Amino acid sequence: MSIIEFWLEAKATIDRLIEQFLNSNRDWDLVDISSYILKDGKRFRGTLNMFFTVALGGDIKDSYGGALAIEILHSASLALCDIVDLDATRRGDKAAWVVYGNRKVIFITNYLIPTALRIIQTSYGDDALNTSIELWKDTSVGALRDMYDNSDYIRTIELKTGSLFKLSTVLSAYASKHYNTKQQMLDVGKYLGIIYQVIDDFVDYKTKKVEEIDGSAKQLFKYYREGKLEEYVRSVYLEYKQKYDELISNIPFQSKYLSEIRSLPEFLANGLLKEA
Amino acid sequence: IIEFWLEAKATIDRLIEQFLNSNRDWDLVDISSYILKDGKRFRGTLNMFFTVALGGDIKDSYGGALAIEILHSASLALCDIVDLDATRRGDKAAWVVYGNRKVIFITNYLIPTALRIIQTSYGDDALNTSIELWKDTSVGALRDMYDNSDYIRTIELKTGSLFKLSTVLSAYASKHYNTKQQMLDVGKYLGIIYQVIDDFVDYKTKKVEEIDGSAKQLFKYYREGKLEEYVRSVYLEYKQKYDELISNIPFQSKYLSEIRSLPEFLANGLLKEA
Repeated sequence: MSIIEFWLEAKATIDRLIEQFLNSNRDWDLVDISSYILKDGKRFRGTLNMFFTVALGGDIKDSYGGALAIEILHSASLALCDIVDLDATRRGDKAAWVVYGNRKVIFITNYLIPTALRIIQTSYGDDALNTSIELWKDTSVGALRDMYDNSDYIRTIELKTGSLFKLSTVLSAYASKHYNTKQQMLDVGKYLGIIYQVIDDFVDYKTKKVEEIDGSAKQLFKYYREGKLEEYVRSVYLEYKQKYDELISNIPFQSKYLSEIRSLPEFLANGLLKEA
Repeated sequence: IIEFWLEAKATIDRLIEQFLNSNRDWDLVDISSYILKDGKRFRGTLNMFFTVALGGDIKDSYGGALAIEILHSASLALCDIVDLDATRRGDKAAWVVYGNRKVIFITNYLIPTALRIIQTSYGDDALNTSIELWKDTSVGALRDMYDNSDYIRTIELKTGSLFKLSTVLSAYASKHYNTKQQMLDVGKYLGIIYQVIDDFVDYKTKKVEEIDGSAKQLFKYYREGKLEEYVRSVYLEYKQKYDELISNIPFQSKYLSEIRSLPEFLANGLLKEA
C-alpha cells in the first residue's frame, strides 16, 4: 500500500540516523564493530514506531530517538541470536561473532543496550525508560522459555519477539504526545509481534529442513507432522488480527491512516511470506 | 573495622539466597553458579558500610548491595564467554556454545532485574546513573581485549565503574542526596586501587604464559623489577586523591577513622590470598 512506500522512506531515514549515531560516537574504537552489527536491516520495528507516531497526530521528527534505539536494540539481539544458534551468515554477510569472536560482540552488545536505553530516556523521560527495562527483562524471560518450549507457545513468542514490538508501538505514544494511549499501544505491538512471529515460524517450516528448525517454531511440529500447520497458524493469525482490529477502533488514530493501520497485519504477514 | 564486613557479608549471603530462591526457574542455566561465583562481597559490603557511615539505616542498603552483587556476577559471567577456535571437535565444542548461551541469557535477565531493584528502592535518578555505570563497565572490557589502552583510564571503566556504583548508591540510601557526586569519586579511586593491586597479584603468583588485558601494558615494568615500582607509585598516588576527598565529605563522627583504613584493607585483602 502506501505502507510499503512509507517503509522505504523510514528505512532510509533510520539508516541515516544510525550513521549520525556512529560517527558522533566519541568511543572511537567501538564504532568499527558497532557499525557491522547495525549495518543492514529492513528496520520494520523502527518504521512501525515512526508510523504510529504520525498516525496518532505527532511529528515524525519526534519518533527519531525511539526509532534509533529500537533498531539498535533489535540489531544487538540478532548478533546474539546468531551466537546462540551459532549461525555464520546474516543474509548477505558473515556473522558478527564469525568476524570478531563471541567475546567482542557480546561486550559490544552489553554496551549498545544501555546506550539505546539512554537515548530513550533523553528523548522521552523516565516512564518510557522503565517501560523499556521491563520489556528487556520480558525478552530475556522469553529466550529462556524458548529453551523448554514444551508449552505456552503464544506467551513464549509474546515475550521473546513481542516485547520489542510493544516497545516500538508504546514509544510512539510518548513521541506523539498521546500518553493516554500507553496501554492500548502496548497491546497493539503485542498483537503485531505475535502475528509476526507465528508467521515467521510458519515460513520456517516451508523453507527449511525439519531438522534445522528449532526454537519456538519447534513447538509447532505436532501440527506440521499432521499436515495441520497452516490450519493452526491461520487460526492464531485470525484471532490476533480480530483482537487488533477491535482494539484500533477504540484508539484515537487519525482518520486518514485507519485503512493503512487496519492492513498492517497483512503487510507484516505477506512481507515474510514474499521473501520466502 | 571488620566488625561489619563479616556480619554484613553474611547478610548479603542471606539476601542473595532469598533472591536465588524466588527465581528457581533460571536454574535451567545454572544461575546460582553465577550469583555465587563471588563469595567475597567487597562491593556489596562496601555499599553498606559507606551508607550507615552517613546515618542511614542498615535497611536502606539492602537493594543496593543485592543489585550491586548481581551486576558483579553479570560482569564476571561475561568473562566466561569463550571464542571458538574452530580447531576443536564437534562434541567438545557443543558445550562451549551452550555455556556462551547460558551467559547470554542469565546476563540479559540479571541486569534489568538489578536495575529495577536499584530503581524500586532509590528512584529514577539512581536508576539513570546505574545504567551509565554498567555502560562503562562494558567499555572497560572491550578495551581490555587489546590495544594497550591507557592503563589508568582502561582500569577505571573495567573495575572502577562498578566500584563507583556501590559507593554512590549509599548516598541515595543515606538520603544525603548532595553527597551523591561525592561518593562516585570515592569508589573511583578505591576501584583503581583494587584492580592495580590485583593486577599485581597476577604479576607475582601467576603464570608466565597467562597475563593479559590491562595488566599486559605492565610489560615494561616486570622485565626490570620496575613493576613493583609502578604499583607503589600508583597506590599512594591515587590513595592521596582518596585520602583528600574523604575528610571533605561530611561522613560523620563514630565512623571517620576506619574509612581511611579501607585503601589498605583492600590491597592486603588481595596480597594475602597469594
